[PDB]
Amino acid sequence: HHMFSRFSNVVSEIEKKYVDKISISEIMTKAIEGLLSNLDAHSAYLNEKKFKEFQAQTEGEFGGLGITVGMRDGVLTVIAPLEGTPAYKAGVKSGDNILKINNESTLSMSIDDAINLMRGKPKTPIQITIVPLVFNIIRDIIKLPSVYVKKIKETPYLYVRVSGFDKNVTKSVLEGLKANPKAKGIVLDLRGNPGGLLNQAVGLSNLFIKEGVLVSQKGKNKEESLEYKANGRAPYTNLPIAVLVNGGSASASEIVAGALQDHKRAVIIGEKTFGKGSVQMLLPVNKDEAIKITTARYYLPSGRTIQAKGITPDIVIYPGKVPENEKEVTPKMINDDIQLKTAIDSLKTWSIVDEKMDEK
Amino acid sequence: PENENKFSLKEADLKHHLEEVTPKMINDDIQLKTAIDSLKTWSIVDEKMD
Amino acid sequence: MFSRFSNVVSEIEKKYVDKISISEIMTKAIEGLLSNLDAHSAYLNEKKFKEFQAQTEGEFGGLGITVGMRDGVLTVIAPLEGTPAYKAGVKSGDNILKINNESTLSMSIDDAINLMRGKPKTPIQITIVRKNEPKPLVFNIIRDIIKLPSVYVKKIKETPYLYVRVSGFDKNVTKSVLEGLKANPKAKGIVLDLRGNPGGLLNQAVGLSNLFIKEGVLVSQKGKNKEESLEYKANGRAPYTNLPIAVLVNGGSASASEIVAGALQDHKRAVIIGEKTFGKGSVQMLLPVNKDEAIKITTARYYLPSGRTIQAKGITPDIVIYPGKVPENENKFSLKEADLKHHLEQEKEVTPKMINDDIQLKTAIDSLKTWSIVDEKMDE
Repeated sequence: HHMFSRFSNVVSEIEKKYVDKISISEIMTKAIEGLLSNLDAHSAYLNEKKFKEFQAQTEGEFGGLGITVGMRDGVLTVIAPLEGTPAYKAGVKSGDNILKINNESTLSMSIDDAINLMRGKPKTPIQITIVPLVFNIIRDIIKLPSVYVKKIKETPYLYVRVSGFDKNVTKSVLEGLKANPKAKGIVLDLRGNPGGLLNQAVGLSNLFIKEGVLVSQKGKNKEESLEYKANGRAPYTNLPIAVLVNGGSASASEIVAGALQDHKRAVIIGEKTFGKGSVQMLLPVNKDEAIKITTARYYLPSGRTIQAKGITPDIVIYPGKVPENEKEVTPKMINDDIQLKTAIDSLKTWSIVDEKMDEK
Repeated sequence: PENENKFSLKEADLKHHLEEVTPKMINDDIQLKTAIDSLKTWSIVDEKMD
Repeated sequence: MFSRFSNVVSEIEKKYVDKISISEIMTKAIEGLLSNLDAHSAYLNEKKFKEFQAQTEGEFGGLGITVGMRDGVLTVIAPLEGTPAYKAGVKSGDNILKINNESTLSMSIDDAINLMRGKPKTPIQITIVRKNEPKPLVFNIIRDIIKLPSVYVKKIKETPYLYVRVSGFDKNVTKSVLEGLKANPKAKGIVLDLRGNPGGLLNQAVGLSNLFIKEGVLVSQKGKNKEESLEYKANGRAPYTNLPIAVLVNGGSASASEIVAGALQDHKRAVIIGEKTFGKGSVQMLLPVNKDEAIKITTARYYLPSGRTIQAKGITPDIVIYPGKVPENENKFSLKEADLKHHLEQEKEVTPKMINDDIQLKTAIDSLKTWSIVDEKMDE
């Protein structure tokens, strides 16, 4: 049909007068990648690689080598081998310089290339040469700990770290809270957490809130207007919660922090967040490719929007080391994190205030 | 700790994004700031207890 | 014949958070396609096509920054000599991060220049990143009229040679060079300094080259279409055809500055001294596409007389010399015959202090000294 005429005319002029040759398949992918990137800040066309990368971030698995790697000391260096992974089982160690992966030198290549060489299907052979020691290892499915909880030394409180909203967040938190039945408070650390699945943000907040709306969505008029209310089966309604957020906290991390803030269920500590106030949905197009679209705007229980504003925490602090002079969170770790110290001290105050109430 | 040390990225500056005790006294007394932050937590707890 | 565009438009039209007309989608697809096609591309709607000689202004002032994109980010090619940005301390290769308060993360080089243009009496803030610096630098610069003598000619003291500085190809260069050469008829060599010169009008690159090259192609323009490819040949009207020339270029030399440098180099007409240039060598053109709409896309790129391309590669100098001060002003109480027992007795300008701060300039003069010796040997 004769719509899309204004776009087809531009494609014809590019075909006819552009400096290079380029194909229509190259033109149309550029236009599809271009149009999605020009609708919103967060809508995009996911290539076959990037649609699998998204699915890795959702499952908590990626079948790689089992190392955290970076370009520290100007060369590829093993930051840390992950426990139970092939690289840990083979004896690769932190600080080792990755000199060659298979037989290819890693010097002139980017970390984005090294990821592609090291990652792959599980039970596939891979060799790496490091400084030279040579390791022959089979690739395997790596589990990424989306949530881990560890007790804070010499205090009754518990540190709950949620690195990202994977399919395991609400269960890993709930099982971690059950594993510490005598904890008097949790530090929910959502710093640098880019967000994730909406189902887990609602799930994690519903674990703590017994009554009320958790988040609302609007995308067309105000008729669908989906609203998530608490199911009333929240076990941990009274326990003190201190939430850590920063400029890397976005999307699902701000829904949890915003819901706890609006219900005054927790104290928000840190610095103002990224301010993503939209809900993305991806609908697969090809057998291995998908389209990601901004589908709605999410509103906090008070009805206030967070879009482009972010969450202003109840207690602003910014990072730093604590002043001092004359498997657990040790006081040496707290002394390097003024934000973690501030979060623990708010639990100390909360624990005192509720003891003023248990008196007569 | 410093008021910030970041020219960091927010959605407020992305492409196509949908749209007598002064602070000078408190910022030199981390002891005073910690005391105020404890009142901020107290007033939140005694508001949850509605 | 690609249906997957319609599949994407169909899902956008019903799944997007806001309702947008198909017209809005088509503009965002055209604007998006050009954004992923070329870094010099732009979409001109009905207004900006009609208004292509002012940013809705009658004032015309700017900073003096030539903007380009390398390493996938907006980089300063070179600040013009004597412009407010040059005086403010903006340096070549600086990556521009914010303009006023607007981030440049996904901004086109044609959008950035329009933010920099403005009234010649008003402040503007830019935030840039520099390689060895810890934090981004914030520059508060006030716009001004950019016009200033692009060319000056200075005699080099105690040498027959003269220093010709071309700050930019700014409409005045070929005349200002020819007049300076006419004003110094007793010279024997030119140090043609095109360092930090981000280019300008092609008419001055071809014009300045015609003063020195008698015959042959100066530069060629060639694209996909084998017709309409143009090559600019030199006139027989070249005066200074024999005179020694040493050309200085660096990472700030681009566009017309690389055309003149590459043409003189490929014709073995001059010696190129300094360091590898920026590499801007393409010509964009405006194409009317729809009813009073236009698109700006690169239609051809520049090719040297040797057939080499300018775009991603640039000019490699014949003599590579990174900047620095001349090493020693002697450093010895050494022994000679002059101070030996019972020895047999004996029967405006460019100052040496300026040359001793610039080995690049010294290399250019020393390259002319070798030029003049060969011309004495071959004249016998």
